[PDB]
Amino acid sequence: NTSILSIVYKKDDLIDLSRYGAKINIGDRVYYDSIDKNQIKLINLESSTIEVILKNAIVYNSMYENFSTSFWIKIPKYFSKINLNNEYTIINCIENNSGWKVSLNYGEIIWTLQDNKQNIQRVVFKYSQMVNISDYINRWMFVTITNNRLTKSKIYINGRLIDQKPISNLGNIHASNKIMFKLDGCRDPRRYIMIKYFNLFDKELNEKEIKDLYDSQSNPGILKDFWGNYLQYDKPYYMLNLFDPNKYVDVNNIGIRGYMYLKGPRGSVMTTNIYLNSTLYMGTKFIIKKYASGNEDNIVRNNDRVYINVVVKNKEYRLATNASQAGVEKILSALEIPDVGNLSQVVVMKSNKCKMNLQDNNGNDIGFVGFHLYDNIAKLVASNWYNRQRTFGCSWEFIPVDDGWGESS
Ligand SMILES: CC(=O)N[C@H]1[C@H](O[C@@H]2[C@H](O)[C@@H](O)[C@H](O[C@H]3[C@H](O)[C@@H](O)[C@H](O)O[C@@H]3CO)O[C@@H]2CO)O[C@H](CO)[C@H](O)[C@@H]1O[C@@H]1O[C@H](CO)[C@H](O)[C@H](O[C@]2(C(=O)O)C[C@H](O)[C@@H](NC(C)=O)[C@H]([C@H](O)[C@H](O)CO)O2)[C@H]1O
Repeated sequence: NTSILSIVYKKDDLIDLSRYGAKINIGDRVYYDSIDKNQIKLINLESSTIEVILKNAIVYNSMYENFSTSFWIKIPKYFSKINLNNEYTIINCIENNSGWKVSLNYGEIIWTLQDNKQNIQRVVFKYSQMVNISDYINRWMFVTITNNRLTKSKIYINGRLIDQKPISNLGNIHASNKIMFKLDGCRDPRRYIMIKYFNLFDKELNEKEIKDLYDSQSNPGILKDFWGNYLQYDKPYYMLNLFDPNKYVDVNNIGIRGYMYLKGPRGSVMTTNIYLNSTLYMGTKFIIKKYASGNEDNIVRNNDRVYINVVVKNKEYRLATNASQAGVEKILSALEIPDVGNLSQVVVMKSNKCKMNLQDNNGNDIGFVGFHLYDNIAKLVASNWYNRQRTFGCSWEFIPVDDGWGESS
């Protein structure tokens, strides 16, 4: 552990777990998420600040010493022309025109190094808002920036190297003893970010260190929604099939003689010059219902035994099948909840992206929920074929409505 700053939530506050015990000053307008307290929200106000004061012994002052930062960030969709050409600082460690900072702009994360003769290098991660389905817009990203003073500054996103710039021509970098987390210079009063697990390291992290940090901070026994938030019970979700992302779930008819299937194409949402995406708030909603989960919270965990409700014309039905139908593929139906009887409905949730393993009432696997083409109709099925087998039809995302995406529901 070469971490010299590691910030985490404790008791309505933030603490440094490092042996260097940074002082952390939090403003009056900083917010912790209700479900995951480590998710910090900063808004576009002067009091929405976190100031981290490093011990003098670890302040960065060197031409030669290698160093890295890591953090998680969730950046809501840019929906206004005032967001074009508005670079704003979010993480400042600049003192007397030397140091480092993280800034944002439309579709960008920017790393800046500035030496004590005001030579700069910027490394920029650009993501497009003109894409069908974005890996990045309003989705948690794991950011890692590494700096080797002889070679390159590198940006990783979700543990993968995205780009790099040579930095060997920079001289002495003397950063601040203060790290200010604050939206600085943002003209849009509605901009916010969410951030967690800010770390500093006194080396250039290697690819394995970065992959292990990614995995270790990911809460791997908790299932995630599309946005990367914790998956929850009693929260309506629009479904995305990762094999066929340009389709959405629909119900042909309710009852044991009906079926669910993937219908295409998705519509689009756009604002000229700002974004052009596939519509996410489409199709049959799924609601994850408590079965074997405990009373302690609404978080869906790996191996939780659940029921799945499906919403059809503002009424809830139960996802179920008759496992005794001929063939490995068990066509799924939307049943009246009272009328399920002895039909298979228990689902084991698995966290890989989200999988749903349908069970019979004896505790035996019926198989992962996916789809099967019956001529041109992609019917939802449970099939032990999936279980026996990178991207299959049994891989799903759950998309709840979110403030940061802004499409009409
Ligand atoms: C290709 C296929 O049909 N796979 C079936 C599998 O079929 C067996 C053989 O492999 C077939 O070649 C053979 O076809 C016969 C026809 O039935 C007959 O009418 C024709 O005239 O002659 C052929 C005889 O050679 O049939 C045999 C057995 O009958 O059988 C298994 C179960 O044993 C599955 O049904 C399998 O289809 C797969 O089913 C799963 C769910 O169980 C799933 O739907 C798979 O579909 C995806 C996926 O969800 O991951 C999604 C895509 O639709 C699919 N691509 C296609 C079909 O274009 C992909 C890929 O197939 C690949 O698996 C991953 O990319 O998978 C589905 O393939």
